Amino acid sequence: HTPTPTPICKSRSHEYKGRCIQDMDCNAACVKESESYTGGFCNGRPPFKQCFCTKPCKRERAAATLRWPGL
Repeated sequence: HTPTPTPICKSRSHEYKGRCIQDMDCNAACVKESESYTGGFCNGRPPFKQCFCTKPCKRERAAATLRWPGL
């Protein structure tokens, strides 16, 4: 159902993903860490916090949604 104007993907790194609670920082960390990722957010989960990066994936939606999904 057009979840976005473009295909967005997410991938975990191996440098700036251990101690971070600021999504803004985690974003610049990725875009600054590589050249393929154009974004990224930070999330705190066990055992320790982790950082996730985002990049301009391919395809469009590769799925559907339809109306009245349920309750």
